[PDB]
Parts: sequence; C-alpha cells; structure tokens
Amino acid sequence: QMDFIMSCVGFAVGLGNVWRFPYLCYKNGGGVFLIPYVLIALVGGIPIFFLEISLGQFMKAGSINVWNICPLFKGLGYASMVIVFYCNTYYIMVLAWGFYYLVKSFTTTLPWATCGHTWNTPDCVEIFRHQLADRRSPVIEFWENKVLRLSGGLEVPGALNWEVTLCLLACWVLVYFCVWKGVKSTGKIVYFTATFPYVVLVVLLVRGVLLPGALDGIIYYLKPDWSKLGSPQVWIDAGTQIFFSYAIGLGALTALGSYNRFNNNCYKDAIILALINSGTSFFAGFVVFSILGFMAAEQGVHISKVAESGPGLAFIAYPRAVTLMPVAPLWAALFFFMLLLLGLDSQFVGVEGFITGLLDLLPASYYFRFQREISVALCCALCFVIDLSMVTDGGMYVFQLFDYYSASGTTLLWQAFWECVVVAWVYGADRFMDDIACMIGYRPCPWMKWCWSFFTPLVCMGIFIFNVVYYEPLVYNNTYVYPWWGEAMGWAFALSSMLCVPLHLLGCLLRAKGTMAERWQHLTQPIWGLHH
Ligand SMILES: N=C(N)NCCC(=O)O
Ligand SMILES: [Cl-]
Ligand code: NA
Repeated sequence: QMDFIMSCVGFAVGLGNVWRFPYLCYKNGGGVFLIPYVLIALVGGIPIFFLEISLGQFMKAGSINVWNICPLFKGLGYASMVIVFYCNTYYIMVLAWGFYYLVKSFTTTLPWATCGHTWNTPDCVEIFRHQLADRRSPVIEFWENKVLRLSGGLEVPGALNWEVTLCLLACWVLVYFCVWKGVKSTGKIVYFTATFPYVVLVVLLVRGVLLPGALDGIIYYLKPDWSKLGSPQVWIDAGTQIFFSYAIGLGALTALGSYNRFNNNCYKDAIILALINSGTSFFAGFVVFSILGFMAAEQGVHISKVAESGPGLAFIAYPRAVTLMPVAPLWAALFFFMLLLLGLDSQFVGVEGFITGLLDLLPASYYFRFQREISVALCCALCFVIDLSMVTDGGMYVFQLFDYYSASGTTLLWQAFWECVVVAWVYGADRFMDDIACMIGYRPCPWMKWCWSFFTPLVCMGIFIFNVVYYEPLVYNNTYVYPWWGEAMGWAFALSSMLCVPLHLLGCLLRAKGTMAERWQHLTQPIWGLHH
C-alpha cells in the first residue's frame, strides 16, 4: 500500500525528526540519548503507534469519536485537540523562522556566512585561529541577534520583531489558503514530497562526512556517557521525543487509521512507519552531529558547548552545513524549501484534524454560511495572535515553554499512559488483539499485548514519577534559570491538557445516576459503529 507515503508527508516525517530530535539529542548528550530512545521506541513508541492506527481503522472515525469503545474515557480525545492545538501554536513558528531563512537565502551571498551586517556583536569572527572563549561564529550571531534578537530573559519581552512577524503571517495565510482548498498533496505529488527530503539530507550527510572533526561528532553522537543514564532528564526527553515524532496522542494517527480500509495490514503499516520515522531521525542526527563535530574541531570549544542546546540547534547546524556547499545560496534555498515542505505538511494535517474535531463538536445551531472556512480563518488568526507573544525579543523563551511543557513533557506521558490503560485494561487487551486479528487475519506477536498491558504504562509511570521526584527546573540553553512564574505558565499548559481526562470522567460520573459501580459499567459500554 502507499499509506506509509501518506503518513510520511503527514503526522510523521517532518520538523520533529529533522529539527527536534537533533537538539534533544544535543541537550541530553549525544550517545546516552539513543538507548532510552531505542528502548521506548520498542516498548512505548511502536506499540502506541500501532494502537492508534489500529483503533482508527476499527472505529472508522477520527479524533473524539474513536473513543466510543470507552465513552467514559472519551475525554482523552478532547485532550488530543488541546495538545494538537498547542502544536499548531508553536510548530508554525519553526516554519516561520525557516521561512525567514528561506527569504534570506535568495541573495548573492548568505547572511549567516559572515558577520559584517551591523546586527552582530563585536565578538564575532568568520574564521578561527589557534580572544579565548570570547568569540562567536557568524551563524549563531545571526540566529540570536537577527532572527531572534534575544532579550535578557522571559521577564523582559521587548520590542516585537516585524520581519519574523511578516514571515509568520505568510506561513499562516498560506496554511489558511491551502487548507481551505484541502489539497491533501494529491496522489503523485506526494511521491516527490516523500523523496525530496532524503535526497537533500543525503547530500548534506555526504558533505558532513567529508569534514575535519566530523568523526569526533559522530563518535560523540553514538558512544554513550553512561553516567547520564541515571538522570531522569534523558528518559523524559526520549519518551516525549518518541511520542512527539510519531504524533502520539495528537489525534492525527487515529484519523489516518480511519482513512484506511478495513481489510488492511495495519501491523506492518505501523512497523514500517515507525522504522521510517526512526531512520529519518537517525539520519538527521548524523547530518547535524557531523556538523557539530566540525564546529567543535574548528572553534576549539567542547562538542557539548558548540551550539545552542535549545531549539536553535537545527538553525545553527543545518545552515552551517549549507555554507560549506559549493553553490551556497542554491543549497540554502533547497534545504529550507525542504524544511518548509515538511513543516507545512505536518501543520496541514494537524490543523485539519483540529478543525474537523471542532466542527464535529459544535452543534447544528452554530452553522455558518462558510462554517469550515470561517472556523479555519478564526483558528489561524487566534494562533497568530498567540504567536505575537513568541516573535518578540524575549519570544524564544516562550517557545521553550510551549515546547518542553506543552505538547511534550509529562503531557504526552499522561496521554499515552491513559490510552494504554483504557485500551489494554478497561477495554481488554486480549479482546482488542482478537479484534485486530479479525481485522488483519493473522495474530501479532504477544509482545504487543505485553507492551499494552504492563510494559508501556509501567514505563510511562516510572518516567513521570522519577522526573517529579527528582524535579529540576527547566533551563534554556543551560544558562537561563526559568523563574517560578515561567514554570507556573508551563505547568498551566500541562495541566490544561492533562485535566481533560479527569474532569471529563468526573462530569460523566456526576451525569450518571445510581452508585458509581453501575454508572461506570453503563458508561464504559462501547458504542459500536454500524458496520461492526
Ligand atoms: N506534530 C507532531 N507532534 N509530530 C509530527 C512530526 C513532524 O512531521 O515533524
Ligand atoms: Cl524521531
Ligand atoms: Na516525527
């Protein structure tokens, strides 16, 4: 089938693989991040991936309705919207920044190739020699003083950055327009958009290999520092990175499953999609970390102190690589066009899911002449208004609050744990596996059943508990200690997402009559579709 290609340009391959995984690996240390990544991909990632797709095919519906199997826990679906909504709030910003770089690519030279553009600190040198710890590369200067214009901290937002604001306006109007038409990338264009990224990456990787000091970068990427394994930071980062790269809990995998036919091979679908996501993430890791090793061997700073540890690494490693290509501006335009394509396809599927969920929720009395178009326009405008607080000088910090705490962190752990609990335990993991076998013919290995029943909830609960017990305040670029109210806002996002389940459960219990026993029994009775 081509369902893999359909997801490859959808809720799967994108910035979460090319932009996020590299900087998460860098922030947690190179080698030590892979082991929890692999373990949770085997135990948490692939199993919930297959769970979402299988449940989507089974229920023949997406977003909220799929939880008709356990209507009492239908609030989980609600949470998905909030989570994906938060993605739509900040994901686009990466695109915006990427778009800005693309706008700056179409020049006879490159703005970040050198620093003589009157937006750089005096401590910037284009070439490095044998003062010490007092020099910054032009690429990081451009990233932190033209795209971001980074302020002192979250306490002082500063002056709104107009250039990135027009770039974000262009991204949002483009999303509005080409989501209004609903292109869905057609059927033959997808082919190109599924093979254009890798080509570029491959080229970059080749260049990345042929550099002095790239071997050090690759070794640091692969060989792990076992001391960091005890830290819960790497475990929470790996679990959330997998649950984000797969769009687990965002209510897009479920719709993608619903699009498939009933007599489908969803088990191999999930396995192949997961392998593609992990392979693209590993390839992007190679591309980023070879460049990081090159900059470590060039500047002289340690490999862990080369570039930004926050979300800026993808904008400090990838552009740098481009500057080493023969015809730099053409390759900058090509790579950032690739990045724009990935981010755009992901944003299209996410916004489509959110809008369809909202439209299904709203009653008939709320119908408008252009209800779909007006709803999409209002969502885009509201998200742009929220992002107005993230393009400001002290805007990058807000982005981190929207990245670490919102649609990631303990939010995705909570969502995945409750998904596994409601399906494997409340609904019956054995019965669900029997239903999947009826759908698909054969029987998957019992490893999936063990992952659903015990392994995945246990791993998620353990990561959450060991992070909370040894809680460390979120620090951006290992320099800025977030104040109490910054963590308060981050936890406000997190609890806004994670309250959807318990509040909805409580409201359903109040609405039901009699004692809690028969109320739970009646509200957990599945509501099957017509075809079942
Ligand atoms: N939206 C997500 N949470 N994951 C999608 C991965 C991507 O295409 O970047
Ligand atoms: Cl990934
Ligand atoms: Na991904």
